[PDB]
Amino acid sequence: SNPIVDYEFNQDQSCLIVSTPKSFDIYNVHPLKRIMSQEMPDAGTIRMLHRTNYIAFVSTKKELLHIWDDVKKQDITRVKLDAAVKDLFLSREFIVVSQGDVISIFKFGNPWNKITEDIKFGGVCEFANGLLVYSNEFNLGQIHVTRLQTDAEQVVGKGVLVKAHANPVKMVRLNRKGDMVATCSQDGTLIRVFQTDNGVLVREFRRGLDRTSIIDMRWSPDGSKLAVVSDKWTLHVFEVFNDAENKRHVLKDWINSEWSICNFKLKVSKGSNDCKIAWISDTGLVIVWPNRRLADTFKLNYNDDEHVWWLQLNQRNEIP
Repeated sequence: SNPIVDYEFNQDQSCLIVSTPKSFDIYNVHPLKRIMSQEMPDAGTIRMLHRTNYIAFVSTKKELLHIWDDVKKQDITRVKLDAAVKDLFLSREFIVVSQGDVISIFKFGNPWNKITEDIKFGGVCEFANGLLVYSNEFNLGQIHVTRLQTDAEQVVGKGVLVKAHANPVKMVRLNRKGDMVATCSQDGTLIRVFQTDNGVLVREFRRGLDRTSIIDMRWSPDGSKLAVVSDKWTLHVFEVFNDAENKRHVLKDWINSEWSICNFKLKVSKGSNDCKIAWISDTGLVIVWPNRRLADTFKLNYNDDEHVWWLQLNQRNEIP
């Protein structure tokens, strides 16, 4: 009876937090079990802070941003917002809000204030592990990557400008450590990976020949693989780094991929038009479908002798 308003994973992929109109619930991703539920009216886009007791959500009733403490069951703070919220991120340090044409940054903890002038952008942004990445406001195929320095004069700060694509950037995904950015355009024809230190192109992958729009991308826990889903509705897995190159070994002849090592064609009802991807393990995956309130579990298999990979769908589970 309860539709899903918004849904997201906590930073490490261990939990799924969803808001319905009547409430918001937190589920354990795998195996899938409801950890808790809380009655809330009109909760909007909603986010989680790790496994901690703090939860952010945007009131669909008002312009408010609620910072909710689950221990004492109250709002520690409410934050006035000037526009609609496109995106939201939490760290034990900062609160990052994408509202309308701008990105606002707030201190996490008293006095919950705005610690830098709003950053104007082109609609696309991501914040993970102290690292901010956002579309440029004028050229939409260009991204800015910058560390947020909490202790410095001068929390801005510095920054690198990468021209990621010709067409405007569709989406952006940081890996866990934060040293790599997966990058996407409206074309969805090809995926790029940049080093966040210098913004240099690390790798380029080809998803397909035809243009499609890309729903989600997520990095494997160990940072070796990247999962991508298109609206053509096939799951792709790319190997960005094999074992040796990931562990930073010396490569005997380095001086001398481009395609997925895996596909799975997903069967999608006419209804569900968006989803999100999580890595259960180095070899596991889960796709979450809001419309169906459904979670599909995928197994990534490797044939040792032929050095080939294949995807398997193990399970499907309603939320509820």
